[PDB]
Amino acid sequence: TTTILMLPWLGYGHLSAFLELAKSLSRRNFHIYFCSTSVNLDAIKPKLPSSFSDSIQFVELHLPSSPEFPPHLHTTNGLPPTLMPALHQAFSMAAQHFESILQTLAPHLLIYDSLQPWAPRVASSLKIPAINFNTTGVFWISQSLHPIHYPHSKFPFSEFVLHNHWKAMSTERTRKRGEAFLYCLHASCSVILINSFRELEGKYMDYLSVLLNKKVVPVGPLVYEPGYSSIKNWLDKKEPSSTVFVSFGSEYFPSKEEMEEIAHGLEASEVNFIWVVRFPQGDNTSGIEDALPKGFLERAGERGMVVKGWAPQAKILKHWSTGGFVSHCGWNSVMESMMFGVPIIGVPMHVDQPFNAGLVEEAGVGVEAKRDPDGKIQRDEVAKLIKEVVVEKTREDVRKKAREMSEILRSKGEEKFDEMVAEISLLLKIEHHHH
Ligand SMILES: O=c1ccn([C@@H]2O[C@H](COP(=O)(O)OP(=O)(O)O)[C@@H](O)[C@H]2O)c(=O)[nH]1
Repeated sequence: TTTILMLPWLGYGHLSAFLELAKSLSRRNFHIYFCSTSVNLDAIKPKLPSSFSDSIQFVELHLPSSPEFPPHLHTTNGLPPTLMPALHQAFSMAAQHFESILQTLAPHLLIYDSLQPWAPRVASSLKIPAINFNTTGVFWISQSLHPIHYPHSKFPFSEFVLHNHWKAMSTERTRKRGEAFLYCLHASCSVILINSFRELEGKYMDYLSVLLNKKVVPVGPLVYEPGYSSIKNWLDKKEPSSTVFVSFGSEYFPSKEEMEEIAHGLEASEVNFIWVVRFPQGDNTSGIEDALPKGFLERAGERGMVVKGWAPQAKILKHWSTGGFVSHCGWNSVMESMMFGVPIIGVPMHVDQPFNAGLVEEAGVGVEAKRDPDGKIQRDEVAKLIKEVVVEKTREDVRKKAREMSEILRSKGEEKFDEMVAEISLLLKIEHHHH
């Protein structure tokens, strides 16, 4: 009877976190309208068990479409990076359709992502309470917000240093992007929901709450648990905790030079590895052999397996043969790895990833391969950390911390959603009176 419409950003990681949050709300007797573009809805539907179909319904949001930018491209999943400005612009142009959806479905609440300032504005115009749900962690946000208030002060609560490669990478344009992101958090009604847990980020959540003067409510970690037959057969031939899964997420394509450093690091380590290699949608002129160093797979032999396009990440991470994760440190991948007790070898690429890698290093559940002074990935770093964490297991402290973190995360049940449910109930009761 109480209805919530959820509007994630058009990225697969965002959709996935929103879907897990929808399931938690469905278990609390809420009816959910899950709204996204058709290509995103098609990608996420196989991850919703049929038992949830009655409670969780998918609603198609239409973006402007053209032969140059057709609906199969209305996602960041595999999108050429140069189309990201168009995708953001097209999403802002879906506001009129979103208003029509809200008028037709009249949901009691809207949960929106941090990439859409228009969404709380449409909701306010229709007198629908709106709450911001952030699918990422809080460490990077608190780090980004701290210099605004304290320009001459070190970030407290952490010894993390951002490498110059990221510190270096239109000024007015960057400021506007940050203002739009912060507005989504600031505009939220009463509370901000965050995909995080206090044991990992409690101090940072509290600091963010003070800076924004807004209550921050953790609802994490939100981890989904479900070509695998072939992969499992190969993993079954390996020793326990001997293989590393290599993945850079659904939105990033490493350059040839980056792939060269990763490949040589894997080769030098002598580890078993499963590596997902992807090419942007529309690129039928590119191939695995082209993107990888000459003879690398032939040298690896039985030790190496390359998976084209997409892999069952959760199932691989849960396999007894998996001992490490070479990851770009996307938040969903970090949370999954922590839940499954797999140590992370960090190869962050951009946006929040460097911060996530630093948090993983600070927790002690993983290690970060450092970039060189010119900002390049180093094959020697990758080889050294794989050798220490998976092949020789000289870093027993990291393996122990990863197991302890997994034990903590596995111990949490539906109680983690109690604070969000109580805040939703209070907000709806207050708004009921006002309108
Ligand atoms: O081959 C792949 C690559 C990624 N994922 C899933 O894609 C999501 C990636 O989210 P993340 O936040 O880690 O990074 P992003 O793709 O947003 O950069 C995670 O749930 C991964 O488990 C997967 O299932 N198979």
